[PDB]
Amino acid sequence: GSKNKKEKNKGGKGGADCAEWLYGSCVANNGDCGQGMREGTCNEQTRKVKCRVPCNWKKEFGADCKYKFGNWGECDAATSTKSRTGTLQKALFNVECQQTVSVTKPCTTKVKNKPKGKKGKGKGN
Repeated sequence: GSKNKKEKNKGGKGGADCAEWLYGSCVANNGDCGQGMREGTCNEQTRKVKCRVPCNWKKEFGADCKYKFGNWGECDAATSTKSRTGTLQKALFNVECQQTVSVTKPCTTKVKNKPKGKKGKGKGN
């Protein structure tokens, strides 16, 4: 029977930052958009970082001048394009616009719907 004694167990450590903080949501300081602050979350902690909050979330399109179009004129199959004239309704942008302006559209048509035919081009043979 040989007895003895020798035990060991060194070690123990933990903590440090979250390592590579991941963020995405940006907060605007000015209110609508601009240079502000940002709060990011990693695992189960929060962080602060400076970012830019540019305006470009919602959108649709842009206008210029509005007119009152009635009924497209007659299309000329010879040019496969129609012409018309619209009267200026009101100024919403106050930009440069004439009281009246013409328009164009890719329309084509020929041989009007007029009355023709007489008992089958009359008799014959």
